[PDB]
This record gives sequence, structure tokens and C-alpha cells, in this order.
Amino acid sequence: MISLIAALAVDRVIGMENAMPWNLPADLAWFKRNTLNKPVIMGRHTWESIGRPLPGRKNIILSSQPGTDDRVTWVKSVDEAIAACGDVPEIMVIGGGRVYEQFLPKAQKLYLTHIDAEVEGDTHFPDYEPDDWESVFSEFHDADAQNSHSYCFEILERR
Ligand SMILES: NC(=O)c1ccc[n+]([C@@H]2O[C@H](COP(=O)([O-])OP(=O)(O)OC[C@H]3O[C@@H](n4cnc5c(N)ncnc54)[C@H](OP(=O)(O)O)[C@@H]3O)[C@@H](O)[C@H]2O)c1
Ligand SMILES: Nc1nc(=O)c2nc(CNc3ccc(C(=O)N[C@@H](CCC(=O)O)C(=O)O)cc3)cnc2[nH]1
Ligand SMILES: [Mn+2]
Ligand SMILES: [Mn+2]
Ligand SMILES: [Mn+2]
Repeated sequence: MISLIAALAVDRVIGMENAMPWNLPADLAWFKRNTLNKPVIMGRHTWESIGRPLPGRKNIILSSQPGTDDRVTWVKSVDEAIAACGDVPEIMVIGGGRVYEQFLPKAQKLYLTHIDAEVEGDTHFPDYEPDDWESVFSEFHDADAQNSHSYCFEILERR
């Protein structure tokens, strides 16, 4: 099973200038809980944005060019990325935009955080047909002293 996890601001913005400009600790905690002990697939730009291996997870990086760090696994195509995960119950795809586009048709589940923030960005989450997806979990949170925007965690499953 392939799942995508992402945090989206208004208008499906996911990034700007290879960064995420907001800071929502509660959402990073949700990201860690849902990815720990699973393989994570990311594109090269997202690898450079994170800047280090994510502990407790098999880190698989898509790039057309040879890898430059043996702490992670480098692959050259979608099919190779999936194969490098082995026989696990759930593969997590952690972006970015180009990678989400390629894995969306293959995904059975989306873990989405909707953030009530207006962000200029240059990267968007793919348009997804709403009729294909059933919302199985949602949880709304108001802003607090640690999280400066309201946010909604949602899990969707392909019908
Ligand atoms: N809000 C969120 O949830 C979230 C999550 C993740 C990322 N982001 C943001 O998203 C942005 C990065 O997204 P992005 O769309 O620019 O880049 P990306 O999807 O992270 O990476 C694209 C790169 O991945 C490689 N790639 C992708 N598909 C491939 C394939 N089929 N075969 C081989 N290599 C492949 C290529 O690397 P080469 O050029 O080396 O071939 C390509 O240039 C940043 O702003 C980041 O902060 C946000
Ligand atoms: N919901 C969601 N939020 C995100 O921030 C997110 N980020 C990415 C890609 N970028 C990043 C950037 C930083 C870390 C990070 O530092 N993670 C730590 C945080 C643990 C914690 O804060 O409790 C980790 O161990 O996962 C992960 C992914 C992909 N999907 C996402 N999905
Ligand atoms: Mn092939
Ligand atoms: Mn197998
Ligand atoms: Mn806001």
C-alpha cells in the first residue's frame, strides 16, 4: 500500500523557494508518528530541504543522477523506489510536488494537514479528484501558543 503525507496551506501551497515557511510543531509531531518505522520516499529537492536523514525510517531518494550520501538509498525511477521498500504494509511518500504527482495514481491513502495560512508559494500539491476519496478521519485544532495557525488533520482513503 502506498500513502502520501503532506501539509497544505491555502490553495494547496506546499512550499516556497525549497522551504516550508511556517512552523507548526503539532503537525511535525503528526508527521513523525505516521511515518516512524516505515520507508519514506522523497524527491531530491525535498531531501535537500530536510538536510539530513530522518531517523527511524528507511530514507529513499529519487534522483536521475548518482547519489552523494550513503546514509540513504538512491533510486532512479518510481518502480525502483517501490521495489527498494521491500514487502512492507505501508510505504510513505513525503513529496515534493513532482513526486506527489507521480505517486498519486498509485496511492490508496492520503494523510493531509490543512493549514489555515495564506502562503505565497511556488509548489503545489496535485489537484486530486474529490469523488475518488472518502474522508475516514478528521480532527480540527485551533491555534495555540505553540502553533500559530489553525489546522485540520485528515485521512482519506481511495473509494
Ligand atoms: N508541505 C509539505 O508537505 C511538503 C512536503 C514535501 C516537500 N515540500 C516542499 O516541496 C518543495 C520541493 O518539491 P519539488 O516539486 O520542487 O521537488 P521534489 O518533488 O522534492 O524533487 C524533484 C526531484 O526529484 C527527482 N525525481 C522526481 N521524480 C523522479 C523520477 N521519476 N525519477 C528520477 N528522479 C526523479 C528529480 O531529481 P534530479 O533533478 O536529481 O533528477 C527531481 O528534480 C520544497 O519547497 C519543499 O519544502 C513540502
Ligand atoms: N503533515 C506534514 N507536515 C510536514 O511538515 C511534512 N513535511 C514533509 C517534508 N519535510 C520535512 C521537514 C522536516 C521534518 C522533520 O524535522 N521531522 C521530524 C520532526 C519530529 C517532531 O517534530 O516531533 C521527524 O523526526 O519526523 C520532516 C519532514 C513531508 N510531509 C509532511 N507532512
Ligand atoms: Mn522502468
Ligand atoms: Mn515483494
Ligand atoms: Mn492563519
